[PDB]
Amino acid sequence: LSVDTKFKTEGLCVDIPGIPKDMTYRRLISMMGFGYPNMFITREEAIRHVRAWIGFDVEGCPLQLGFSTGVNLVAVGLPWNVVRIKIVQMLSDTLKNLSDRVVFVLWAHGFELTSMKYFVKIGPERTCCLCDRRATCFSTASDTYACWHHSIGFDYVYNPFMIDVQQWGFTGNLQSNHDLYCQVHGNAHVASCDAIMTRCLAVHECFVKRVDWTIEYPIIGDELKINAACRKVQHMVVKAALLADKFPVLHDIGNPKAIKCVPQADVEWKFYDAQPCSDKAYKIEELFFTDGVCLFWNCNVDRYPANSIVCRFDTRVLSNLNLPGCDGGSLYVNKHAFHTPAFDKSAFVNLKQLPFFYYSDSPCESPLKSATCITRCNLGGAVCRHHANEYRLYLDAYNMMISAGFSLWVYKQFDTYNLWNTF
Ligand SMILES: O=C(NCc1nc(C2CC2)cs1)c1cc(CNCC2CC2)[nH]n1
Ligand SMILES: [Zn+2]
Ligand SMILES: [Zn+2]
Ligand SMILES: [Zn+2]
Repeated sequence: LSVDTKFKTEGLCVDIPGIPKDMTYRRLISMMGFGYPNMFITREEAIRHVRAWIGFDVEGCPLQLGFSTGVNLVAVGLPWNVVRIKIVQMLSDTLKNLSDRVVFVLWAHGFELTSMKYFVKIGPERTCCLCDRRATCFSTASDTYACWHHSIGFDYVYNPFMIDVQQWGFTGNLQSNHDLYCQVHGNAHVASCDAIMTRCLAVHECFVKRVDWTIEYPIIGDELKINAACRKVQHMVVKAALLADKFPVLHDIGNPKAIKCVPQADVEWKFYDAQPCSDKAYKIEELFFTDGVCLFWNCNVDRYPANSIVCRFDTRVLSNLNLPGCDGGSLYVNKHAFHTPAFDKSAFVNLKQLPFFYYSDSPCESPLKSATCITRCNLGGAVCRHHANEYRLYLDAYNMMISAGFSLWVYKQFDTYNLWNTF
């Protein structure tokens, strides 16, 4: 983002009367008092760094500093020299396991930008004094720099980034634009409410209305183990449903790039294309199947049919992979960014929770007691060691997937008792 790019200033002219209409980022940054070519960034760079987004609003009358973490600080009610210490602590704790930077998302009216100099220092890109991550904070006590992990006691935010949502060409104020898409965040006339709304609207614009599944996001947690667990569980559960109930046809509704998850199964496999719905859940009436079984693997519909196998992401889950989203939805970032419509328990009324089970027909070849280890093994009274090992690996994956937020549902007649006679 060129510092010579033009910045529209109408939003700022109520806090800053007489501000020039003709303004560049270069001159704004100067007016604000200030590897790092611009404090501001493009919508594209911002999207690549969605994990760093912290909505931010400042409201005057002595100022109130609201952030999308729900926090409201008053700077005078306490002086700035303590308020900046709290800001560093809050952002470091919020972001250390998410991103290597902060990106302040704004609906800029002026106070938020003029307040920055009181808690931000800028300069050349640097590295942490105690590790190799880029520096995000600075301390004036020790003249040293630190990342989010090592910033305890540090008092200034260092080389923050920011983006003003009002530059994207909106009509009317923040609430009137946010409420067009979202009924979950209110307008309680505290600064944090605006900050939360600002981020929500930004997420809606970049991930609900606009979608880019080509953007990749760095590994920050159990991504790989989780995705592997999901493939393992998917194969297990679908294979067992075909054996227990012997459906003649399976209707695989969802990703157009889907491959048969149980390739050796007898059934007639029919695919139906539906991209991840990022806004509202698909209506099963538009999508549509009563023959056999329907596989909705992360295909969010509003009411699943009774003859389904379903894996559905639970947006309420607290994890580093799952960011708060728009209108109760969540932004699940695991390699790619998937805004997900809000979890709705009623979608599953025709189904039941799927119980844990492990099923294997593999030879017993290389002490576990479990009623859910479904193997010739246990049928004959004593689980062999190989199936004990596999059982404990599968449980681990299964638990990994559930705790990552996924939930599993199945048709009501599913009964693992029917699998024992496949031995
Ligand atoms: O009164 C708001 N904060 C509370 C505040 N305490 C202070 C003093 C330090 C104690 C200053 S301000 C507030 C007002 C809004 C309005 N946002 C939407 C605009 C109206 C279209 N947001 N927060
Ligand atoms: Zn560090
Ligand atoms: Zn919202
Ligand atoms: Zn065995």
